[PDB]
Amino acid sequence: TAHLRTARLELTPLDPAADARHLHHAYGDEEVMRWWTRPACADPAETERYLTSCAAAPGARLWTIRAPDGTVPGMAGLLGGTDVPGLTWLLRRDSWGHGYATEAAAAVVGHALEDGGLDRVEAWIEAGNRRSLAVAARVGLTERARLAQHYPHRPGPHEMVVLGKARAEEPLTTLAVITELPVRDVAATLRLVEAALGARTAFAIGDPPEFAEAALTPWSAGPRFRLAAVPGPGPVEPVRLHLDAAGTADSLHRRAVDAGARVDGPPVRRPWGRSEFVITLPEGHELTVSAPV
Amino acid sequence: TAHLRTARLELTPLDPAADARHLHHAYGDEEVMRWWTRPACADPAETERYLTSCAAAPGARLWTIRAPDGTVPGMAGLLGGTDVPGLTWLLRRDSWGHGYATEAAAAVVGHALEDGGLDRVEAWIEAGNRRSLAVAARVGLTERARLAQHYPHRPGPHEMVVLGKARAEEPLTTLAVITELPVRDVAATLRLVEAALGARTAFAIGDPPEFAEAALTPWSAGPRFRLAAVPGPGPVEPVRLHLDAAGTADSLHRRAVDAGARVDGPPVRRPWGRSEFVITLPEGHELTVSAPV
Ligand SMILES: CC(C)(COP(=O)(O)OP(=O)(O)OC[C@H]1O[C@@H](n2cnc3c(N)ncnc32)[C@H](O)[C@@H]1OP(=O)(O)O)[C@@H](O)C(=O)NCCC(=O)NCCS
Repeated sequence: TAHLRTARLELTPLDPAADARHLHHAYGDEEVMRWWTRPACADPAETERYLTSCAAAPGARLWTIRAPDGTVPGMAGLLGGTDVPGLTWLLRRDSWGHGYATEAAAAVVGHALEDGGLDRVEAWIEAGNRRSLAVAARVGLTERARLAQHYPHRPGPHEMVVLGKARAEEPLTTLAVITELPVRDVAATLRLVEAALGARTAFAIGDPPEFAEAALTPWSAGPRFRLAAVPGPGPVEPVRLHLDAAGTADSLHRRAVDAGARVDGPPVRRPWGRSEFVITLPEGHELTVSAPV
Repeated sequence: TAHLRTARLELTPLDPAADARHLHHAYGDEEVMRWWTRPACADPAETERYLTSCAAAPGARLWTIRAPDGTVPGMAGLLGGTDVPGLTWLLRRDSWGHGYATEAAAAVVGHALEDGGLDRVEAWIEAGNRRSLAVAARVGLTERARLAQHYPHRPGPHEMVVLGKARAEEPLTTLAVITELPVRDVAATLRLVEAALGARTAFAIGDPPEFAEAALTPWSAGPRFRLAAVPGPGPVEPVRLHLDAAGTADSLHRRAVDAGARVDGPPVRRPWGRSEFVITLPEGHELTVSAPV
């Protein structure tokens, strides 16, 4: 690995041993760890243990930010084991507002989209993380999507903004996938999902409705699916839909069971870190509802 | 209708006859209209015709912005006849950069979510509309989705961000809908979609892959579907997906047919103003791809 040199910064490959004590001023800070995936580390020891772990991750490429006067404001770099290239940075309070994150982040992205021969980079910032959302924007990242997430050291889940930047954007891209479901009684299915999944009839044609759309959110666009009346008595071949939801599985589960829908049983925490339960329509279709917790 | 008073502005219900002249400094500007739904009006006469029309919209409710120094920097307000409360605004060149739009936008927004007794407001901004997305961000509007659209007075379609603000946020909201497709050879399907639909594989469980996810975009969260391998013979009931895409159907079509996919035929203009064509997987699954044009 090489070193990143910026206007007034010197980004050098992370050295858990050498960098532990310096970077502990960030990792050890509760004010800084406030938005992180885990609680501030108890000691430079723990920070060493942690930093090592982060650096080990397949794909990881982390640098330690070296200020002009030696000082180490913090680190930046690409995350380990992510699929789609993830960014990450962090600074100690004492360096906030110096445009470091922006300068270091800028270096990492720039390097990644060139010498690192990558296609694009992504940054996951929590909804209220004002300071970090600013850096992202300043760096060239633009909101791509959003996702829920739960940090074990936290009371409840939270919002995550997927902000990214590409080498060259894809003119041809897909905006949504509205899968269809052939149901017996459209009007009846609509009422069920309205209740069980808090959906709302985006539109419907026919009297009674022969075809409709169920928006799973109150907005013009977003998660949703259509319905098609089955012209017959012959049982329908089930369709398996997976719904990424926000909130706690319980709250979702509860809503669904309270809705009088057919629930397979309490929510189960799968190995890929997601609690889920399935809702089965009378036609046989299966909808599994997954939440961070 | 009531007036809205802001820190330093006065928003009075729009008056086509009275405001026409003032507002034509915006509506008559090509600089400004590049981002509007229609070409700059030829004259105050036309602007008056236009304004009157927008004002007639069922549910419309727009205000003319009046600065302390008499002037009218532009208009702002709620759009009419849009199932989901829409926001609109525009300023004449000469007033750009004074926090006007944000001041007026915030007013319209604040009002609608209180005295206007609305549940929420939306704003559809073109992805490249920097100046406008900033205003929307400042006012409190957050990205909710994305949709393509084509303006008759333009060459090709474009992307639109649906940014929203709700009076009260919904706890249990679905984030995404990942429909599953049963295929004979997962790894074969993947190769196909990657080329025909510019997809990319997110994950593939097993070797050869028995279960996988195909992301139709390069980002962490977004439109995508999973593939499940079906063991024995027997047929598979087709699953019909609908894919809202960005770009010209032709370009989309071209790519599909070129990728050697099974295409029913060239794109087709539908009544609901959308051009589409269908790709059929060997299993029989049918995926229709529609675009604004
Ligand atoms: C979007 C548009 C209104 C521009 O708004 P703006 O004038 O850029 O945004 P404001 O009106 O909130 O002015 C903000 C700017 O004024 C500055 N400003 C000056 N005095 C200010 C004050 N007292 N308070 C707040 N901001 C002030 C800000 O610093 C900011 O400068 P910055 O651009 O570098 O951020 C204009 O480009 C336009 O009319 N576009 C076409 C119509 C359109 O955008 N439609 C969108 C679809 S709904």
